[PDB]
Amino acid sequence: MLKKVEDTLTMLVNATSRQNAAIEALENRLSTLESSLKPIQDMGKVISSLNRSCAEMVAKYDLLEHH
Amino acid sequence: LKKVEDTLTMLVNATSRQNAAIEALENRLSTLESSLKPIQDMGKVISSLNRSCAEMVAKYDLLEHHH
Amino acid sequence: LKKVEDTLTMLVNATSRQNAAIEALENRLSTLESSLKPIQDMGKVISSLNRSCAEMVAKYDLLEHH
Amino acid sequence: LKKVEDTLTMLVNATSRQNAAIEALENRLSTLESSLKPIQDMGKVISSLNRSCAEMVAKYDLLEHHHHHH
Repeated sequence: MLKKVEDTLTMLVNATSRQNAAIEALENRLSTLESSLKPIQDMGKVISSLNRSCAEMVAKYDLLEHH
Repeated sequence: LKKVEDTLTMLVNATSRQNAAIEALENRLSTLESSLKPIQDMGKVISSLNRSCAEMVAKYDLLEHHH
Repeated sequence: LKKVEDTLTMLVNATSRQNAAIEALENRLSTLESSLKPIQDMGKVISSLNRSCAEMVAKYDLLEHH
Repeated sequence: LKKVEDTLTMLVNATSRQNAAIEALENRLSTLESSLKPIQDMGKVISSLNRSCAEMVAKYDLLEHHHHHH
């Protein structure tokens, strides 16, 4: 009787452990997304500085203009 | 009854390891959400950049030849 | 004996909880993946924004020495 | 003797469902991964824009004092 059960239990332990692994494997896949982002984040900071640098030039012109 | 209880414990230690790997995986995800916020928010900055940079040319293209 | 049934039950509920936990996560992901179109769409705005600047540099370079 | 097999059969089904939950999460990731490639490529375009724009204002500011003074 017990044989099939000792066996079915050793199935699950192995399978669960397979999944544990699948999941650890999935986290690295994530950390690596998070860190490929950085270059993106950077470029955003560049667009922002660039918006400011323009807008500042308009302001500088609006005053120059009236002459 | 030994093997069942032995393996049934192998398994409980395996199932609670998974709880831990799942939690660990959310936190990477959660952290990944954060790190996109800057980027989603980006669409809006680009548009402002376009507007400002448009505006900056206007004020110069006209105002240039004018003086 | 009984400790074996009760320990199996405990397990089964704990795993269903993890299925839920995981399915949950996929939903969360898809939510993000949908967030990106709006940005990806801008890369075409950045491109005609570049072209337009480059052409101005071009114009002003020619016109400079003039 | 029974209840044990019954519940075992439940726990086999539930763990099998997870192989499938996990596989099904791998796919939504592999697709998130894909849709960023487009955005990393915007980065290339942004630096050249940052070049290109910065040069405009180089050719503004030089020609400003140079065709307004002369």
